[PDB]
Amino acid sequence: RRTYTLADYLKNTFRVKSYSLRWVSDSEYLYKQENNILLFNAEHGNSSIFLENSTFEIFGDSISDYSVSPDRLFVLLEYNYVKQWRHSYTASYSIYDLNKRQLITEEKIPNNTQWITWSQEGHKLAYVWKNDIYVKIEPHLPSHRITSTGKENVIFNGINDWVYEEEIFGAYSALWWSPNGTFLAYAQFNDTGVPLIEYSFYSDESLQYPKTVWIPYPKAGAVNPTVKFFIVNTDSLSSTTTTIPMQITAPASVTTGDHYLCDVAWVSEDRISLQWLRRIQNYSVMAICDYDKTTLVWNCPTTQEHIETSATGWCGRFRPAEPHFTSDGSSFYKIVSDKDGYKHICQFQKDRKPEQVCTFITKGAWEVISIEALTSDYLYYISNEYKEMPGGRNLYKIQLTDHTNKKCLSCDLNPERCQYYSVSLSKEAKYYQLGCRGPGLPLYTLHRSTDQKELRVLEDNSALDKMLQDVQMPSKKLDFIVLNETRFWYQMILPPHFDKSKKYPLLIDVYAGPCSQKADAAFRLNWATYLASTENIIVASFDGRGSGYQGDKIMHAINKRLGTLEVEDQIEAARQFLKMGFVDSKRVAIWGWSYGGYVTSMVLGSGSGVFKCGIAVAPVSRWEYYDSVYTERYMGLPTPEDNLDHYRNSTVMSRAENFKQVEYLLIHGTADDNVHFQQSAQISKALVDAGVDFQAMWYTDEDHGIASSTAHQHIYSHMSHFLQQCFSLR
Amino acid sequence: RRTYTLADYLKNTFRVKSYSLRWVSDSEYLYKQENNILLFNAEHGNSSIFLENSTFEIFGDSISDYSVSPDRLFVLLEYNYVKQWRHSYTASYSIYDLNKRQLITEEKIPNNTQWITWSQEGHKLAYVWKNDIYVKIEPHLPSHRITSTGKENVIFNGINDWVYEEEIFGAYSALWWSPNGTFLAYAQFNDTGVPLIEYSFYSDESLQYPKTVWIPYPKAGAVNPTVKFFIVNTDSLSSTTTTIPMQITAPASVTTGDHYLCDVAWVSEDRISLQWLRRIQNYSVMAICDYDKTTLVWNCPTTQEHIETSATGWCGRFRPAEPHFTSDGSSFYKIVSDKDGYKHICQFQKDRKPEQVCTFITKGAWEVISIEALTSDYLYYISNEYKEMPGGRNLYKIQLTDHTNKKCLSCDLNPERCQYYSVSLSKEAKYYQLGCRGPGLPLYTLHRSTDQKELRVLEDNSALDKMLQDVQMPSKKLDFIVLNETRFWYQMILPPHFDKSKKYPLLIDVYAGPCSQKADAAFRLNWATYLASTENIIVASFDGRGSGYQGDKIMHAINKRLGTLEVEDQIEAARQFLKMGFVDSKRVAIWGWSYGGYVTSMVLGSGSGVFKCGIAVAPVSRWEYYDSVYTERYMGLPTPEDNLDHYRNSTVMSRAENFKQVEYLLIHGTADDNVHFQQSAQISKALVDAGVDFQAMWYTDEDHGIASSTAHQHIYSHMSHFLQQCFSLR
Ligand SMILES: Cn1c(=O)c2c(nc(N3CCC[C@@H](N)C3)n2Cc2ccccc2C#N)n(C)c1=O
Repeated sequence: RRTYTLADYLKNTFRVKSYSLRWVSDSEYLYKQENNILLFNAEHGNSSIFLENSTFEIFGDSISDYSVSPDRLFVLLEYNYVKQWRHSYTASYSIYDLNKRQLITEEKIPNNTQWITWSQEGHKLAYVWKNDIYVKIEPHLPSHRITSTGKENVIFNGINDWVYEEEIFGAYSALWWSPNGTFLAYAQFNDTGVPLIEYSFYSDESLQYPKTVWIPYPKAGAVNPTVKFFIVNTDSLSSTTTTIPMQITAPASVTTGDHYLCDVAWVSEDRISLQWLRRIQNYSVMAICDYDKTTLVWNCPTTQEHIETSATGWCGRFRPAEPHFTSDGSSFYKIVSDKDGYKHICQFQKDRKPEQVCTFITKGAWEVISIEALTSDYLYYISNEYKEMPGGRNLYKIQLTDHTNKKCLSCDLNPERCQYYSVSLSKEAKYYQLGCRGPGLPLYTLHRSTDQKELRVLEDNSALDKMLQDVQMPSKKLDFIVLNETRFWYQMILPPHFDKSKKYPLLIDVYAGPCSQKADAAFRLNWATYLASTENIIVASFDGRGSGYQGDKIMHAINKRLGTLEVEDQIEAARQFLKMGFVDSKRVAIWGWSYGGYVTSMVLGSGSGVFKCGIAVAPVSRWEYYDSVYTERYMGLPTPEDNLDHYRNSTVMSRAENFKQVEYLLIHGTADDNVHFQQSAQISKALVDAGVDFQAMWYTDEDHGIASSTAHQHIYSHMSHFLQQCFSLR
Repeated sequence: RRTYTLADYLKNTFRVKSYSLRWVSDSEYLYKQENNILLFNAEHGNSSIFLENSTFEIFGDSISDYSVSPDRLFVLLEYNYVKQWRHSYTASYSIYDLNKRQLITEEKIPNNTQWITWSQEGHKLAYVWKNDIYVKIEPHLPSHRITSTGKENVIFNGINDWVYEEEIFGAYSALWWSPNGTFLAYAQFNDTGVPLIEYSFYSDESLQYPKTVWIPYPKAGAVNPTVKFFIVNTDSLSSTTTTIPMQITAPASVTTGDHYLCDVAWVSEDRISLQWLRRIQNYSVMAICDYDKTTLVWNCPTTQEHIETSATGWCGRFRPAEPHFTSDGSSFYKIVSDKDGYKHICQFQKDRKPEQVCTFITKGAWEVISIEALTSDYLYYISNEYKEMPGGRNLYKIQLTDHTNKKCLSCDLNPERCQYYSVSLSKEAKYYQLGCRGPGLPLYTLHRSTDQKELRVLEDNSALDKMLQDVQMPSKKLDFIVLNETRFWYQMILPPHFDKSKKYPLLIDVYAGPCSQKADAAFRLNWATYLASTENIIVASFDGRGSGYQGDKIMHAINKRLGTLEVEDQIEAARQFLKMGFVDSKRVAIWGWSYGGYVTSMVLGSGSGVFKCGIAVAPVSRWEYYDSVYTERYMGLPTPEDNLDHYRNSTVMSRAENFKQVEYLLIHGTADDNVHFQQSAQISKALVDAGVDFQAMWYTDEDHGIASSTAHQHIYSHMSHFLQQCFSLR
């Protein structure tokens, strides 16, 4: 009869387990068990020790992570990890010789590395340090400098600058070892003309004068960083002092004005696939380039250009989808919007074809989330086709030769507990692990590709199950409402003994940004749980216009004009929830983080009178303040020649007046490098000039995540009390 | 039956008048009446128009201020005023020819001047621009550049750098015209090695990238700016292209290590008086320097050195008092602590005397606040001797020849309404205006020095009086309590129909910094009024140890150890107030600004359990973060060789834990150049790491005063609501 305390959430009392493995071959994988790396044989439980409780404790308690070379002859030991942005970070490393049974101590690697990675085959290493690329053909051998143009916050070799790291590649890495590890391709960014943002850092109270941090950051419409792509022949290194990398120049239909490097993908060792994007992501080109043995140069013939375009809005969900090539690299499959606006799979030939470059393998009013594997005869993927639940995730597979032999591999399994699946296939797809994140407690099982015989159960959260028994967990409803004749899904977290006759306070959780999805069938133990289990508050989210994986008609609905429909629909959703009955019209709130904090703010400021209070954490207050890549992708350029007007008609501070009818809570990280603070400072200011009172809270030296332990606990406790005050509880 | 609304306060509904005149001669003065400058004859009401409703409206609504040359032949028109720090600011100027009846338009003065001032006689002007000194012997004539070493945030010629402006001279000016206007003395500051503080400014929401503001600011113990003093002969200018200023080097007993320039004072035209201070204000020297006609050099003979010292703490209230010389400049009177620690007046001879340099003219257990005038036979001053009320201010006068002939000139007048006087005597003291700020509504009267016959009443706030009739104004009690056998004054603002039988909530208003005084007999219409008149809250202040003008024993009580006794005593004061009866022990708060915000914080963090909640606005959180001049004056240097230990044992964040027993409100200006914000950011941080919840509020782009209109209204409304929540009202 115990409720789910805020402490339960904050102190993470009820642990949710998982099985994160690392396929080492087509039939064996690695697993961390009690700080011991084990090798499992998919087929039989056959296990074995790969690395002991030991080895790790030499560098003691600072072993951040490990990386096993693909020949399993060496292991990378990361330690002295230090964050820097979402994915960037610097560590120190040591190579462990599995055979010689000891730590390699000769040609060590720089005690401040920015990035490192094995090749795809041998024990070849490529790392970035002081912004330059270095290579080591063998763990024992000396380093070979590849670039020397590297310079802090100016020239990036093999790693992304701030914006690319966040908005394009999703990671720090800008390296790509070719198969058979001959070449090593990398990108190089010049931030030279990109403006700087400078926020203060305070550090220990012992620091008398506070430091200052600058970052080349391009806000909407400002000068963007430039790019160049190179491929260097790794095999020569031993016979020279310097090697001259060969450069690939982007395709002409892109080199006329600003543009970007979407994605890099090696096809075969003499073929590589690069995707480019215009600054206005209205257009994109994916060139295929071949290596010329004779002239030792890479060619990217317009004949193999391949163009992707969008008259509705922009390309891809957040960028063109990655291509998947066949062994002989003759054809490739890629996810693109079909004639009806539904992201599906279709075949392409290396060469382009006049208005026929595709042939879809998938049709329907649902979308393919991601291609997972390409066999000689099969294509494994993941879609939300099942039960017409766009909020669901299932693993399908199609026989290449017969586009009819399309069978779902996870639909059946456990329909009661699982509707949201994660996958992971062995090197050549002989086995495949399943990640049930589905409605019920996550269930990790492993199967044999051949006939789908579930070999065994890797992890059933039985333990967690046994613990939640003695606790009043709330429920989660996942349905859809319908407006202007269209399904719009939503999800509600209903408190324990939910009684449809009573009235409960409502809280909307928001994101609502382009291609966002808050209404899905995944299991989660978060703040909303405490809010429902113990405060008896209903937490709901609603995926409205401009969103999810329900087709472009819906997603692009927002194109060129954010702060419009996605906001309104968030309001209607509350209207609808009230019409459902069980909601106390006089106690409805709304909060959001990032984009959500925006909408939250934009909603509280609409004067709809539907909401009583809200909370915005590190919200964007006006699109000019946000980074270019993201912003422009939907908003265009903030210029009278383009879309300036819409940038201006969607300012949070312009709706200041209307904030008198609301209790508002604004929160922001003092060291937010993503959503600058300027954003909130600009908001507060506005409200103050309007004579509107509100509540604020800043978090000294916190990221855009306010994720430090102490701060994490602090901010939620605070928001809780804010809701308590607002809802007349506490 | 109307109470005094917060609006009444914020919108300044009940206007308090005053009479600010400008003595032009020993018998006439200037007064602004309905935007018309009038000339009044002290003796008869005889008036006359000096400048019309007109003239001012040419430059329209931007005429910031005016300055009339001493020959009354020209008038300075200041416009395009732009603030910059407490006193610094830049304007544009135009000279008006009273005789020719028009604006001089020939050799205009720089459209961005930093400072300007007439001589003491003619129409000579000296101004600073781009950090250099320029002179114009006549409004119509061309400018004569005096210095060329000037450079932004590096070399200051004729104006003070940040710290000197705030902590030493109290103004931007660093110019001094000699009498008979021959020489022009100025100071020059080199900030070269002074560290920088850089805070961000956000400006209009249209500014995409927020600006950054840097300032050479010396925090405790850091490298201080250096000084040099010069005197240039103004009479030569016309006969050269460049003139070479002569420099005075400070006295040897100061040039061994860091030191300061206390004060500058011209005696006669061939004599000037400079006061120097050691970085450790334990010691100070006041040299008298004479001009050598023959060698064209200034001498500052050790024979006329004059040393001031303090074994108890530091020199002066905030710096050595200014000397007052006789016509023949043979002797001078200056305020210094006597044998008992009471700031009094004593005579000095130009030459020093072995342990006898003084002869006090004033004895007693009270202090002379300030010397106001020195006649051929009289010395007018102002002390808090009357009724033994250290919180009172009265105008006394002593006959030089007879140190017995000491008569008070304002004591009698209106003992019921006035106990706090302001003065202003005509050039040679033939008349004198009185400023009654006393207990009742301010009363401005003018008298004839000769026999003190009150000529007439300049301003009686009759109007304001008539308006407050229809309003329930609160009362103000000014008494003293006694601890360890010593009088310690305090003041309480009692709500309307105050009934000693009931119980009221208590709010302590704080400063409590060295030589501070909150308990005085002055009339004021502030926030505390609304708090009492409408919220029925008692607002009280208590001048405890280390403070006021009650002698050094009390003031120096804090020396070398701030955050000690002044804090404790602030607590005892609340204890005592409770023992008085009429205070609701379960509803006692405390708030403060600046130093007060410190104590407030230090109090809430003492775990005395006496206070329920509090508010700290832009508080200092630890002395290392504050400027050198102020801090070191009481704390010394933050080094193990000196007083580091006490710097560390008085951190607000070190008392974080104890904040769980309190509702706390922290507020801070985003552009605070005085108390950096780092100070609060460091506090918040601390509390967050302690797991303590509190309430915060930042004011985007506000000074250390959060004095913009919109922000001013905003912050008080907010604090009000904070008290309402805390006191269970609203
Ligand atoms: C409550 N309260 C004060 O604390 C206060 C004050 N005047 C001063 N000063 C005298 C002139 C030089 C100036 N640097 C200091 N302080 C002290 C202070 C401490 C720390 C930071 C800023 C400040 C300021 N300004 N007043 C008027 C007042 O009400």
